[PDB]
Amino acid sequence: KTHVQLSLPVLQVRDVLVRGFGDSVEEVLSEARQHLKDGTCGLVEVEKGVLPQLEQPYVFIKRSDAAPHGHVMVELVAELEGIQYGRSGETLGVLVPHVGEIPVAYRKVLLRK
Repeated sequence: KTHVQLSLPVLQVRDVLVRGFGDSVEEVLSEARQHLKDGTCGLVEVEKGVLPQLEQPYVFIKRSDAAPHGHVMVELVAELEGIQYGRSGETLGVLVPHVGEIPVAYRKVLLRK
């Protein structure tokens, strides 16, 4: 399928144990997609002081359209040293590995895969 319904656990930035997906734009997009498929991906909501506590390159989920079955359609955009790789809508948050942190909420997304 071109899209997959996922329910992403929303993590507090200070709980996150693995603060990014890797060392290059291509690697972090690759690893983010793998962890989304494997159910091992968390979401951190972006606010003042969040991104400097995570590791670049960043992987965002961004709204791709204006929401089937409650799932916002999203796609992945990476960021490294202020340059973004991809073009999309509003940020829903920054993706990180999930290694068993307790979430505060879930974000229902339809991921363009």
